[PDB]
Amino acid sequence: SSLDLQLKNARNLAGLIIHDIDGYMMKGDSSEVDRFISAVKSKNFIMDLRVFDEQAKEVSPTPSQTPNAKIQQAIAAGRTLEFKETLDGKRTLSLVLPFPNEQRCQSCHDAGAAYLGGLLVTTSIE
Amino acid sequence: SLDLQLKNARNLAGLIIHDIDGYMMKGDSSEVDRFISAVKSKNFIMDLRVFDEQAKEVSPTPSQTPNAKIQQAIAAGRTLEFKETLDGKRTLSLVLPFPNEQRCQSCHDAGAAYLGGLLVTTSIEEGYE
Ligand code: HEM
Ligand code: HEM
Repeated sequence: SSLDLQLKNARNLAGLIIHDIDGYMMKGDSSEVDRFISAVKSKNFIMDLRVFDEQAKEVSPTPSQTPNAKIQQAIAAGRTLEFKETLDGKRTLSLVLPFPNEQRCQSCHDAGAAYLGGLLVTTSIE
Repeated sequence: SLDLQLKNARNLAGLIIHDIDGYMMKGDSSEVDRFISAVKSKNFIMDLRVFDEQAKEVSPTPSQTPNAKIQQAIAAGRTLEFKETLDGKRTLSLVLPFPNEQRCQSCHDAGAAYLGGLLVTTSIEEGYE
């Protein structure tokens, strides 16, 4: 179970990476390919990653009791938001999106929720 | 292009949500913090290499020596995956051929079915510890 999950996640990661690089291949510029590879392996590929509960309050990695406005909006509107920020001197893109409350989640979650929380991920675009 | 970066970022977010969905349905909600550390670590993308139609690496380390795995992926037109212990961790390396899709054909003559290959290595140690 734990291994299958790890394997599934790994295969999806590979799918993501080739789809990502396909966009760079479309440029017909080797320079762009080299830079992408360096960027995805770097520590700034995923500079931040936080998961929030339905109340827009962070749960992982650092539990908080203060709601995150962007998450609040993403959940309320049920849409993905994105905004630029300069973090530790780097230009980045942050995405905030809600977790759809699929029927299968009802076993442990409120079946009536539209969304079960949010995710915030920040990646460098330097 | 910012739009390309955004599209890619969007799919990254999608992967993460799909990954966490897995931990949840498997009853492993408590492993999310560990998942996050792993995703931000240098072990997420442990290696990434691109090869041409002759299975020779073009980036980031140009080589004239063919990669047997890539070679088979391209010749067979299929994705190969193998477990390997690297950098002190149990990992999964996936070898994928680049299909010459319609959009690609605007430059690559449709004669070739695949244009090369990609190797990606990620840690799967979390699956054991
Ligand atoms: C694909 C359906 C599901 C989705 C989208 C989902 C989503 C979420 C989200 C976004 C959170 C809040 C943030 C976090 O704790 O990291 C959460 C918390 C939680 N989920 Fe789920 N979940 C799903 C299925 C499940 C299932 C089936 C279980 C029961 C086996 C479960 C048990 C929990 C628990 C125990 C928490 C509390 C975690 C904590 O605060 O420490 N979830 N879930
Ligand atoms: C998603 C569709 C595409 C894929 C999958 C693709 C794949 C590849 C692969 C695997 C290589 C050899 C490895 C490498 O040099 O990195 C390559 C080289 C190349 N491709 Fe593409 N390609 C695509 C679209 C395009 C387009 C649309 C153009 C023209 C605008 C193009 C122009 C080139 C050029 C010029 C090279 C030679 C190396 C260089 O970039 O200087 N490719 N392509």
